[PDB]
Amino acid sequence: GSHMTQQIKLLVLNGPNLNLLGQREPEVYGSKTLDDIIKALTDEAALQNVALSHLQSNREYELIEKIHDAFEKIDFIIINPAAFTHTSVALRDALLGVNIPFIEVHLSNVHARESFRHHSYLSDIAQGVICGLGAKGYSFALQSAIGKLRNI
Amino acid sequence: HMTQQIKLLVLNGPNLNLLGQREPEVYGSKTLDDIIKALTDEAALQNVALSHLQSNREYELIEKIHDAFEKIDFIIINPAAFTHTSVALRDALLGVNIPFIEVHLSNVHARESFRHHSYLSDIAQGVICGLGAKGYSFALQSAIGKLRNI
Amino acid sequence: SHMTQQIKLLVLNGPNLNLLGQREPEVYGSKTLDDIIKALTDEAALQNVALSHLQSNREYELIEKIHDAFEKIDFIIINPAAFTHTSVALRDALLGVNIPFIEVHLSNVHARESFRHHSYLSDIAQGVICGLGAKGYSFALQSAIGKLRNI
Amino acid sequence: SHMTQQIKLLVLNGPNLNLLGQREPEVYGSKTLDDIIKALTDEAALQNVALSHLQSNREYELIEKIHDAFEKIDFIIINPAAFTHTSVALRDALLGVNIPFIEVHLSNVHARESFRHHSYLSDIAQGVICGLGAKGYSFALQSAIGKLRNI
Amino acid sequence: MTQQIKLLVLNGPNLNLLGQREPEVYGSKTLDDIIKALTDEAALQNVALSHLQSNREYELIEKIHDAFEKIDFIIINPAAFTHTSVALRDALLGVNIPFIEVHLSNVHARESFRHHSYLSDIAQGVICGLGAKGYSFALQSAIGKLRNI
Amino acid sequence: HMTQQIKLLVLNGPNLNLLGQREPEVYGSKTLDDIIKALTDEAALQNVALSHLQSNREYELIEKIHDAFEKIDFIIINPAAFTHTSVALRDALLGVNIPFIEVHLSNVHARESFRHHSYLSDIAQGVICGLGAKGYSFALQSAIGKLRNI
Amino acid sequence: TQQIKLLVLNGPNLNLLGQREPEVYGSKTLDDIIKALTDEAALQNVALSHLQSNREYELIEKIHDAFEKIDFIIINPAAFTHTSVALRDALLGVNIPFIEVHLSNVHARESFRHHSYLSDIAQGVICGLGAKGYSFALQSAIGKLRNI
Amino acid sequence: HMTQQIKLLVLNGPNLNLLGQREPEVYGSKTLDDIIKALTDEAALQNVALSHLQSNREYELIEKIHDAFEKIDFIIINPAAFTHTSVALRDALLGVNIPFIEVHLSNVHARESFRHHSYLSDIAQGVICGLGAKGYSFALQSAIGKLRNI
Amino acid sequence: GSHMTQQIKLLVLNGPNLNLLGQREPEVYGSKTLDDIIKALTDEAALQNVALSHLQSNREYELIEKIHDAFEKIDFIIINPAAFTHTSVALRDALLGVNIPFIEVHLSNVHARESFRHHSYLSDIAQGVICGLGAKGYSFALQSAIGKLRNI
Amino acid sequence: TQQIKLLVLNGPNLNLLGQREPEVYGSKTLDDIIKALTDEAALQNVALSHLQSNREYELIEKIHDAFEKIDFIIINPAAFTHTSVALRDALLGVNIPFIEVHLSNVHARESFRHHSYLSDIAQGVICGLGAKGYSFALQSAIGKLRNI
Amino acid sequence: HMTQQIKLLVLNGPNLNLLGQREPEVYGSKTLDDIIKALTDEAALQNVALSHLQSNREYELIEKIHDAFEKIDFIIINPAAFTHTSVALRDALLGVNIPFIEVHLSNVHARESFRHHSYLSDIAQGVICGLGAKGYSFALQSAIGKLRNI
Amino acid sequence: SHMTQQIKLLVLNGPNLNLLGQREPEVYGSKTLDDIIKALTDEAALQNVALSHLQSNREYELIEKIHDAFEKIDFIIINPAAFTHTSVALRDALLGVNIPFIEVHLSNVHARESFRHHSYLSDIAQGVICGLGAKGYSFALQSAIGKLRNI
Repeated sequence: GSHMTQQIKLLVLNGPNLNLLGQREPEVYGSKTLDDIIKALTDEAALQNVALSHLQSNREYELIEKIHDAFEKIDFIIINPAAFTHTSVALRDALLGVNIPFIEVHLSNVHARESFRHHSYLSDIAQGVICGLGAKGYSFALQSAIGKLRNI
Repeated sequence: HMTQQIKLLVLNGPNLNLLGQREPEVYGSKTLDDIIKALTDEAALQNVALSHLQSNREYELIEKIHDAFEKIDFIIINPAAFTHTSVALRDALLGVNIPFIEVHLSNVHARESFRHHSYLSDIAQGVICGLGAKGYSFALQSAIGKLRNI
Repeated sequence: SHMTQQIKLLVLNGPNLNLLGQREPEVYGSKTLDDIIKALTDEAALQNVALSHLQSNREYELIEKIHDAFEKIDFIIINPAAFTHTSVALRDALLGVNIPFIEVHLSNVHARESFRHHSYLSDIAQGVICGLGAKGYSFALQSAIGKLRNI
Repeated sequence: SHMTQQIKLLVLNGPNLNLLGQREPEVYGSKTLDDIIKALTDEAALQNVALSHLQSNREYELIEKIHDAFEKIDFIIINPAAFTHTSVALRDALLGVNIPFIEVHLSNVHARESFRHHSYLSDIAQGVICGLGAKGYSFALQSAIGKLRNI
Repeated sequence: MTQQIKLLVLNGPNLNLLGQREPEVYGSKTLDDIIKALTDEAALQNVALSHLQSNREYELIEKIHDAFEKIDFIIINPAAFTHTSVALRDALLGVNIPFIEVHLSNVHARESFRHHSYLSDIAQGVICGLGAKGYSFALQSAIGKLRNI
Repeated sequence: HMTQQIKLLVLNGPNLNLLGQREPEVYGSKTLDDIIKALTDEAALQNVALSHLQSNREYELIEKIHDAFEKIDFIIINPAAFTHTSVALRDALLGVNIPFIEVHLSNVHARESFRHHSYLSDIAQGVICGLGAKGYSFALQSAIGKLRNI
Repeated sequence: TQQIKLLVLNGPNLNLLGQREPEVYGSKTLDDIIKALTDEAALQNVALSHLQSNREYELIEKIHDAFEKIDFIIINPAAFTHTSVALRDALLGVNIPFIEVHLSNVHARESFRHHSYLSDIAQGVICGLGAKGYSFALQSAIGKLRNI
Repeated sequence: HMTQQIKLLVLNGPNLNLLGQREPEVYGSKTLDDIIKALTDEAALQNVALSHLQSNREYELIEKIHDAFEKIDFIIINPAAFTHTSVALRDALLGVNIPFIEVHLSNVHARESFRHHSYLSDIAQGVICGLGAKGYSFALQSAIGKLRNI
Repeated sequence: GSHMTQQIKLLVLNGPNLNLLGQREPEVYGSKTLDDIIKALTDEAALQNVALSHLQSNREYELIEKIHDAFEKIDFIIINPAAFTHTSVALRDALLGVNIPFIEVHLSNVHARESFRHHSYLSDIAQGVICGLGAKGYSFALQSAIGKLRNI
Repeated sequence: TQQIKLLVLNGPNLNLLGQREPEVYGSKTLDDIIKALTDEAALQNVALSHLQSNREYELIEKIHDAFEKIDFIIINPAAFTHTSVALRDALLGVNIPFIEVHLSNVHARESFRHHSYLSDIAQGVICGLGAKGYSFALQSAIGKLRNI
Repeated sequence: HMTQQIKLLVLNGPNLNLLGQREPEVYGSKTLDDIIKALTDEAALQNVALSHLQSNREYELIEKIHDAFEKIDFIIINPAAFTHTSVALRDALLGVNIPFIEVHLSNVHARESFRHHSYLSDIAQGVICGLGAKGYSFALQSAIGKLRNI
Repeated sequence: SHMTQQIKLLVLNGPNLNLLGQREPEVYGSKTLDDIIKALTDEAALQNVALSHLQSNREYELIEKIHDAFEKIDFIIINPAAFTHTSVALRDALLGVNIPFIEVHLSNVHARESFRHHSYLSDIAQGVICGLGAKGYSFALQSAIGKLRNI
């Protein structure tokens, strides 16, 4: 490593049911696992002097407690809250409480689904939102975080 | 390999011609011409021929979409204010059956409640907002992956 | 018993209707808007109706054509397409020139998304036809003739 | 001779339409429902359409006539009058027999009270005609012929 | 001397049950008792009162059609059809006879769906919650509206 | 054979003092004073002592209801515009627990949609609207029957 | 052991069950369902009566006639579920406990079908379980009346 | 006569552990353990192996549904309060593609308006409410008929 | 020190119908009058060098005019607007116009009653709101005012 | 005179009190508030127990465990005020009276914060009065239980 | 003067007596008395006799409107908070049938959503908001033009 | 005491306002928009205001004229007519050039259909005038002068 940049510490958070990625009818719904996505993203981040940490959980409390633990340690969050996007005021208040900028990512286009999925407790306080672009959305959020923090 | 050339059209709606003009020290210095020149160069390196129209005239955007029929493989559109108001743009994109991604420089969800409604988001392949000029580059990268299966 | 007075009728078509007959003709149909308007103009001519037509993707062209109709045109048939749901300016142009009109849609607007159930013209139209394809323009013409000649 | 296949068409009229032509004929109009249906039956006969008709104030009579149309009728023209806004039972009868239909209203429902802007039939109709008076039934007949003969 | 008024009273579904269930708790007066007393009150003022109660929407619609050019005024308690029947509204609009809407119970004190009437905006007026006497008040109102008294 | 005397209070809200004043040939000639004089005489024949207040002052109506506690048997109220706006009048009538009938001269359901809401109708014994001045007489007759069980 | 009298009421269009494209939409008729249900009821000393009608008034008048004769009602009001306050008021007026049954899942259909004028006053509601829903309602009624 | 064994999972949401505890003489005496013991015995007589989880922890219900994938034939679920709030449970049941019936002991339509909405009812095979504990037995009988075509 | 000892002037405002407290069916609804509550509260305030003034009125104008008269004289307001909570924009604009901090108090739990009572034209601009704790709510508002003004 | 057992429950994110920009947003931690409140309660023969959690299940299970042990609950559900029907049903299920407390004025924030699944079944609600709100709820509970 | 004299009534609602009092260096120094003195002088130059009432008492505004009947040609009203709440004021102005203009110092559309509703705007000849004290002068000029056909 | 700095003010008029003075002049009035703007330009000139004007039925011409006003125009008076209710693009043009504006309507928008009660400009306007006819432009001019010169 010969990095001239200040290191960024970035946390990726994944919400409920995303552990199932790649393991129902892979020929129909797609083959990539969450582990595959995060391994590729961690490698992409490391080339740009970004240290990437990750948690996926079906437990709302684990996501809230990981956000609390990020206070004064993490520079940026990428979050795919999955179903909790629509329901969790507690996650909104955790992110407001630690004051870390974040990007919201969804694999699927939330606006093309049921009307209840059009509402997010996070989108109005996110720096931005990516939906419908599949796993590449995490890479775009990483690229955006680097640009937003380094002013590039 | 050698890849098949992709023809991609970028459409920008009203007021985006003002980019880089107002309080440049506060709101930013990049013009739309700067963004599109850089995006055109990025596309050319990946065998994508990128065409562009920005207009304050809804009819110019509709007619450009009509002209894309059987010629263009993918659209990137930032409809700006027309996102919230133009059923005619929705029906133009449905009429020519070209896949598209919707891009906004600013986070539409962080602004007035009327900006939370889009006539395009439910038929878009995807939507990017709040990531500034880089959002066009992300949409380009997404389109290439969607068309080449990469 | 007497020869009829000529009716001057204007047909206005809104955005995207220029695409009729182009996309997947084997699936969605082969008739172009030019084919529809040629047939309609011939039907009108046999009943002493002089039929004029404009299709445009430019809202201003439709507004200006309505302004130009003042004291010249007896009746309007309008398919505003997407502008049905969005254009107060077209409503106000039609109110401003005081010409009776019928609203026509090729497709059934009530069978589509909920935003298409609202029209800024339907409450001030003499009536509305939807879902009957190109024949809807012929029905509007027949209605206009009956409304003006009391037949 | 007729070289066409005969079409069997049923016209259904809902409540209060029996009053047509009765109240202040000099003000509101003189044509009765019987006059409208006699003229429509003659028009249909010229195009090898056999037209049957029921008007009723009884929701059950309309439902049972729809049930009886199964595998006998090719097309329905219905003016449900007030039942347009209230009858899920009529919607489910028409869904149950799977015969295509056109909805007709004499008056422009969009120009009246807001409760009249909702129909339990318009989203499943082939199309809807409103505000064109008695001629709306003729237009629906012409549409049915075109839809069934692909003309 | 007065000119005779012809008045029709229409009663909607379920009002035939009045006086039947737990009479010691919910009340003992039948609809037949109410209409006999109202007919006698009408007769004293040279009003010929006719009546139909039905559970059949079509019987009410057809009775309204039959009233055209025969009946001067209608008193109607549409019961549940108040909230649901556009057909009854259109029957009364179609024959153009003035009417008063009557409810025995206070419709505003019950479920929210009962707050909406398809008749109240075109009625001459509305009485609710005053029990059987509401029909007598509607009769007195009709006589005043027609005789200017 | 004497009845027990009933004490009944009639309350009239704002603007009802204008009755009979504007275009009498078009809108009608009877004043509120005419209506209340006739109603007081009707009540007196049935051993009802009828008291009356009309006011444009919400506080005068509220204070008159407070003063009715343990003195008045029944209230007839036409709150006029306050029907739609005054929770304070609802809470005064709930506070003194005297039964009341709500009366309107005009049909409130035939006017603007905001007039369809009453802060009193759900707690009234009943409601009369659209029957003109006779509505107060009907409310009086109902009160007498409700109190005397006739 | 003490006989129960139970009335099953079926609303409009349910006479079409089993008629249209039987290979696609199913073969069982309403008559088949009611014959089987009547036999199931008879084994438990329940006398089961039935009316299906497209006529709202026939359903209302059958409920009126049930007063002081019928112990329990099973009702599938079909389209009238969403529209008939008169049926609600008939069932409130005769004070007989009832269960609401739908063959299809009303919550999986158009949003107007999510509203019932009966569900809040029913003892309970069954939907989406096909013809077996009437048998479950019968078993529930027997348990509710015999305290079993 | 031979049947293939069915594996059925019953899921119970929050607060249902309280059943039978408060004022048994007033609210009823049966515990959730009593209901599940009886239901497990009923299932065993029809060659159904019935497994059960009740939890106040949303994650335990989600993880149990994930674990059911390719192992369980049918789910009976009473999500209790989570019926009205949990999109995550809806998405778990969509993700594992096992047919399910929704059961409530009480009539949800007779209670507050917020209880009228379910995140599960539109994707359930069917819904039973208001029939008390017997609703689980009806859901079991329905599941057997739906899987064995009887 | 001295800042802890300076006299506070506090105004209590009570809206319509609160003059009825203690009058109707005292065995059922309770016996305490508004005069009883205000006498006890005035004595509680006097022990902490708080001069407590009171107006109850059924007249909206009297409450508005009392608020106007409070300008530059009164340090804090405790208000129970009763029915006016739900209806009076004029009271909101009087309190905004004189810029005196206030607490909103209700004896009964407004959230347990009709849905129209769930809206207040004052709650969003109040320092805070107390409901459902009966007459003690006025004492809590007094204690809060003293803490807010004396920084204790 | 008879000892009262009172439980204080605090919902998610309240562990952050006093941490972020203490010079701007305030310095008092939840531990400071609860230590002072426990001492206040002890002077009046109230045994005060406390749980703060980010875990909805821990709050629900603590309410279940309060049945027939606890006389009164003071709860600040924080974000769960607006979302948790499960907490409402736990408190209804154990039938212990409670007061709802918020440090901040919920009515001064976003419109979604104006709705509480607890306020209509609480004995009362305090908001916007900072840490003193817990002390007022304690004073109210003592008065309500001792008839003082 | 060659013109017919116009009699105009200016009505000001609650809290407008506070104009000029709080933080004059920040919010402005002009009192309502200053505004009305200047407006009265402007009116007198055009043969307009101006009467004025400001009140925090709804009844005083209602009674002043009643007293205007057949005496006043035009009303200018700033109802302040009563714009949003008073049906009684609407019904007073309908009852006396004098044309009026509604004036607000501040832009009501830029404030809370409850201020976007007026019980007077739909029956006013016109509305002025956000132009400060000059709005009363514009309403006076409009009234003169509307009555004199100039 | 000091001579005033010249103000540059732009007046923008939306669709259909070109019809002013044309339809039923005996009923709706005889004044044309050209008459109104000539009088307003003269009024402005006496107070050292240079007044420029555009009326258009073309939304793009209004947007482009707003863009051209950047760093040249001190204040805008706009009557967007039907575009008041529909054009987010005009809102974003005015926000993008940061010029203060007043919204004017000849008619009382609050006395018409309920859709006219919503404006995409009123919340960001310095103020709004409606229902005062052509004099509303003069009042907006007087307000702009006071707002810019602190008079």
